[PDB]
Amino acid sequence: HQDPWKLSADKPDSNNYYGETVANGMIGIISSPEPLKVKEVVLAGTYDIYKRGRVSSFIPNYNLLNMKLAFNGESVQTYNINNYKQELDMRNGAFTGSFQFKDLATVTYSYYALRHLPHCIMMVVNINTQKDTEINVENLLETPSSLNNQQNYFQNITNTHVNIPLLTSVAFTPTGRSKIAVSNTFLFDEGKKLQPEILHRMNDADMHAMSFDKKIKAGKTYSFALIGSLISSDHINDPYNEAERLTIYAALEGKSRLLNRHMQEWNSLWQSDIQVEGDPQAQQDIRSMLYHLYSFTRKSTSLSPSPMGLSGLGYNGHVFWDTEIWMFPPMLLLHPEIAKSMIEYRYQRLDAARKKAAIYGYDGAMFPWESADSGAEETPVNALTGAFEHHVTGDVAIAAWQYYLVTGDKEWLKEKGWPILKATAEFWASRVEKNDKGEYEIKNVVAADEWAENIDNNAYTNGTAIRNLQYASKCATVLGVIAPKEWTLIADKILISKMSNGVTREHDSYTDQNIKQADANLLAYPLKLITDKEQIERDLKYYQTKIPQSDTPAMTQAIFSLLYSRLEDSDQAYHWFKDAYQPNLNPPFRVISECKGGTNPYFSTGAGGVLQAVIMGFGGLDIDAAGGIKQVKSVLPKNWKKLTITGIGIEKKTFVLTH
Amino acid sequence: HQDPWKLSADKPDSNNYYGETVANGMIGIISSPEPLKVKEVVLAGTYDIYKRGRVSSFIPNYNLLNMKLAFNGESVQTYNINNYKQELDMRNGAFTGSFQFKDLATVTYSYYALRHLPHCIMMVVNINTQKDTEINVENLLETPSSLNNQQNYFQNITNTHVNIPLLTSVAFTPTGRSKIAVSNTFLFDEGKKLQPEILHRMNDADMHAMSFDKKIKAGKTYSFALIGSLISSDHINDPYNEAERLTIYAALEGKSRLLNRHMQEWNSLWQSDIQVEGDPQAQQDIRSMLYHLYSFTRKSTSLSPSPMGLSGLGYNGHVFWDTEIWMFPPMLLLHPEIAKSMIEYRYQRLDAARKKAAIYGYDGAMFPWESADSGAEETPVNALTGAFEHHVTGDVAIAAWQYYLVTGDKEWLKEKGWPILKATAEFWASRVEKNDKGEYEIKNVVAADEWAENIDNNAYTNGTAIRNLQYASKCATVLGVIAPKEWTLIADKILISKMSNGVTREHDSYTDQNIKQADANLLAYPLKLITDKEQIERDLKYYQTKIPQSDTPAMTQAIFSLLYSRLEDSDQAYHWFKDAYQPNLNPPFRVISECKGGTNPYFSTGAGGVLQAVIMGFGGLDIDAAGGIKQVKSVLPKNWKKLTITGIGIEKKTFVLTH
Ligand SMILES: OC[C@H]1O[C@H](OC[C@H]2O[C@@H](O)[C@H](O)[C@@H](O)[C@@H]2O)[C@H](O)[C@@H](O)[C@@H]1O
Ligand SMILES: OC[C@H]1O[C@H](OC[C@H]2O[C@@H](O)[C@H](O)[C@@H](O)[C@@H]2O)[C@H](O)[C@@H](O)[C@@H]1O
Repeated sequence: HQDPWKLSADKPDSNNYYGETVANGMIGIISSPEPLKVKEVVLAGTYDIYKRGRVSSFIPNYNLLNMKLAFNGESVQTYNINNYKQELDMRNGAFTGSFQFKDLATVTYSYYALRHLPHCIMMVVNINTQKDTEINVENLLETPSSLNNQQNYFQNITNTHVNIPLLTSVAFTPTGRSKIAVSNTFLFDEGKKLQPEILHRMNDADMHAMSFDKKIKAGKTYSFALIGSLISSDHINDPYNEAERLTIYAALEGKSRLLNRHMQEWNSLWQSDIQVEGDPQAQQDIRSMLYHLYSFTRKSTSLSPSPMGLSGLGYNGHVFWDTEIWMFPPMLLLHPEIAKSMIEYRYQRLDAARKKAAIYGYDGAMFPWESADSGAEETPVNALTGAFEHHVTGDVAIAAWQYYLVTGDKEWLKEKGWPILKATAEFWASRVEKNDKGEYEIKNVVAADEWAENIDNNAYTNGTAIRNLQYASKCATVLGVIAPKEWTLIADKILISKMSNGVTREHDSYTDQNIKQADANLLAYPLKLITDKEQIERDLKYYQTKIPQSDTPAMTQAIFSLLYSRLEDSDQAYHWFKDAYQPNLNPPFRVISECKGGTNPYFSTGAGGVLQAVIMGFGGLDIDAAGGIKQVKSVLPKNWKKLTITGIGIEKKTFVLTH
Repeated sequence: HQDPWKLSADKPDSNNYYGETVANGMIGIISSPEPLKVKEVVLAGTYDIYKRGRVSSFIPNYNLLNMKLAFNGESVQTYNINNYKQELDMRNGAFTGSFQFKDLATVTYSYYALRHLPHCIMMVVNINTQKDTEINVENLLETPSSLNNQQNYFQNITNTHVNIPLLTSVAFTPTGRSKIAVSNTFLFDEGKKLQPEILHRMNDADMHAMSFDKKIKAGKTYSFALIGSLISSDHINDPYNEAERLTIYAALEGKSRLLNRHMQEWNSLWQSDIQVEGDPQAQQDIRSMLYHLYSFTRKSTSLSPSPMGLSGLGYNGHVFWDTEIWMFPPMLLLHPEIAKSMIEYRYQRLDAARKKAAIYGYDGAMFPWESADSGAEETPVNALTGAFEHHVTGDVAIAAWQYYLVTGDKEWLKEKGWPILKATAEFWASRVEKNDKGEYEIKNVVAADEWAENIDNNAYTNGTAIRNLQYASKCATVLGVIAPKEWTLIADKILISKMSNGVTREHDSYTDQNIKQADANLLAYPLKLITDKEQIERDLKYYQTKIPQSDTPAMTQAIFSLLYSRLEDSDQAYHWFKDAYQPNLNPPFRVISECKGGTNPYFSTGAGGVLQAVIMGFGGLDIDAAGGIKQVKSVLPKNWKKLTITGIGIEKKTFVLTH
């Protein structure tokens, strides 16, 4: 079960099953233990009021691939199939199931979120017969209870060469904010005269279906595909006509062309890769972490991943600093154009951040704790993070500057980076208060350690303000512009304190409390305000005892690991690398939950930090404060014989580490 | 677990659990295996387009009892309770759960669909603690995905003596056809000054909650109740205000008064009962059947039960001949005022039946195959029973005449019976076709055996037409009005044909096909057109093996039982009695599914049938064609020592049978 490219499950157990996702950064499809079904489908960029939090959310969408298959009268179910297996090929995001039906046929089905066509999905079904049999195939378009005012359509698009049957639905998100259209068709190899007639049934208020029968003789293979397109008014003004147009298009491109395009784009993604010799389980795990970040992001866009990417409704689909600090750094090293999309998401919401700042009495741009379509604040109001966790504004500025450092694109710095850095720094200049002693303070925040609420001088928050003001000043110099001299004066006197045991104090009320996740330790990495190895070690040893086993998210141990690799302590780095995700795993695909023993995968934020422990920690790779990627001292786990990181930085460098 | 009054389950197993229902003929609440939750709630009379069949349906409603209980911050879960038991007390429809929380406290909760107040529910909670502790109690009002455009309110109703905190939700059925209001409050014993402060949270789009803490001292019992009122625009013009009014009212009546009234009404229902000696399983099973009918009906109304009563969304809540022929006859004998509501339902829908006949080119009234709010046809269009299964009209007439036979109420005959009998006979007079031989045919129907579709001269349909015409004529005689002599001429010449072996032919195309359910046999009972014992017997011998084991509903073997009891064949009567329901049971409460090994309880139609096998078969009780209840020869199961039937007919007779 440790193939380095594939995740395998024999005989799915529906009582203990967490499905895996295929996605193209726009549509995610989460697997079902049941054959020829999907559990959930999510469309990026489509938000409406729905359940959790009383604020916008991703919306469960059409399970557009759901199919029912019958042989010689008899419905294929979990209960009457044998040798059933599922597999995720991470090389191309193919999810495959396969089974035997009695004495009649082997069935294999593979589905894909087509990597070049953001709104298109394809399933390919192969029937190999051991006896003569007749199949009945049905594709169902059930309108999920999250949508309303559905309409169920069917038509034939024809010319002399083709008969393309379209099963279409149109419906609305709960408040009517977004109109969703889905349109499906079957592709056959045999051509218009010989293809099965397609029947259409509309027997329920919330479900219609298209269906056909086909006689297959013993010893033959019969194939067909299902193509579906899924789009909304958030993506295009006329989703109904756009859905049908895209499914027509894809049908006339055909399976072969579509898959070849899919494959070419996946191949390009895997040109940046991490290879580990001597530890197959690590190898597979790290490939799964890469796979998920590649599936949940998309070059050449303004999309940014939620903490759970497209694996479901985790955190409502909202964007957090989980992007900037956790998922963004490994992507920026491996595929900068992905990082470009993530920061583009913020650039386009700068005006919304300006608006927040004005509503809360500050200058500049105040990015929201949680962000969705507009870029306004979308945190549930019962969570004090929304009003008071303010580091996110500095987190956005850090990643913007980092983009510049790694790409050296001064054209992007002038047009997009500087507007961000300038406005965020104007926010911090307005956010601080000078005291009698000439120090600057930032009072009344929720810490990165979110258990500490309405406290003063949070170490991490204070550190991001310092960085934000310093990077905006560095950027003004790059661009030949005059920065407010106040920005450096402030950065230099923002308070960061130590306790009497010589440990960095997390906040002004901090003595010895348990903490939710890493905060003071983040000044060592990523912020690198603390670079004295003794201080790093003092702070590690103190805080590593303060994280409880329960209810603490995977935004911690990866950092411990990373700093221990930078201090060249192999055993401890490897201990914290495993502890970061292994306690969080869900069967049968080793997906990652947010917290230890949790049941809410897939926490791509978690994957993002572990990838940093691997690349920046074991690989010793580092964004150089002066430009590009450098390599610092590192160690490997004892049992890893070789680590190979490919496609790094704009020179696409390969790094090989050994003992 | 064979208490004759109580159904009981130890340690509910959620992987194999079919909940039991409490109901007052208006609201039904179906149990959850989870402590202090309910699975589903259904309000009678509220219909909208929703899922199955693309036609009107009962809607899942607010799970208004749902409660969360914590002890010093620790919520109750499966893994921290023990000695968890559930019980349904059939004497008063009380559903009770009980459990122990760790070794700290014991908890019981009993809930009720209050019998006298159709729109009000009550749950009483009792907590006995060993040590000092603090409880947190939350009542959650989650808007189900079946409803839309919800609003979540909370307010305090006060005077010098009380503070009634109301948690209210108002929402709409899928098309906006019905507006639903729910309003809950907590009742305390301790009085306004000492009662807990109630907090309100609205943290989700689709859920709000009211909560309180309370300190309980070591060795003391703390008791509180939750009252809920659930009502719609189908029942009142202003449900929002009526729901709050009703809960205020119930709150100031108080628990004690509310339960006393409930008990009195249940006590009356059980004045008609069936007692079996020598077979405890039978006794419990039969009580369960009576309980479900009593719970799923209501005297002094125009309500009629669906095939699944208020147990869920079975057959979309629609009314079928399952009332008139299956549920109605035991209710007529035991509690005629329940039968009076069932036929009232048809009386107030006579104009819609006249409209149906006109639209399908017939005279008089043509009752729909499936009925709901208006009395128009509600059968899903994909089912040819809607257009072609016409015997329903004669089934309505039969029940209307029986009502008169049993009660002797000639004032009702004039006002309500005769309108029905006259219009329904006018239908049949227009529905027959005379042939060259002077016989009357009824062509192109779906048979009671619904596997026979678009066939001629169905036995059961033809018999219901004869009976309809005869009984209309007799009604005319009683009332002194002139009936068409054609009714009698047509009745006496409607075709009922024999095969060469002398067996009643099901329809003109019938030879030896398997059949879905009893049809020719129904001519013996209930119609009594076949009285000759050798004919009854030859029809039984031919047809009894024609019903397959699978996918055949519980509308067959109860009739075989009854007929064998009338033929004085104890072994066969008892064989069919058990076969009618025991292969259809689901755990842990022995609820009845529609079919053998099915999974869609509670099929109240199948219970009605069995209750006829017991009352009319084993008890020998019969509606006398001349008026009243008579008794014919019968036999008991060998192992039954005594069968006692109480509350029969308008004189409330007790029948006792022994070997
Ligand atoms: O989506 C809202 C909010 O959810 C998570 O936080 C909930 C509360 O958790 C506690 O740990 C913390 O003490 C509070 O400050 C939080 O409101 C999430 O961690 C948070 O980032 C989200 O905004
Ligand atoms: O509510 C619709 C319909 O449901 C059930 O019938 C479905 C089909 O069942 C077959 O067995 C039969 O041959 C057909 O005539 C039916 O349409 C139900 O039995 C029926 O009464 C309902 O009207």
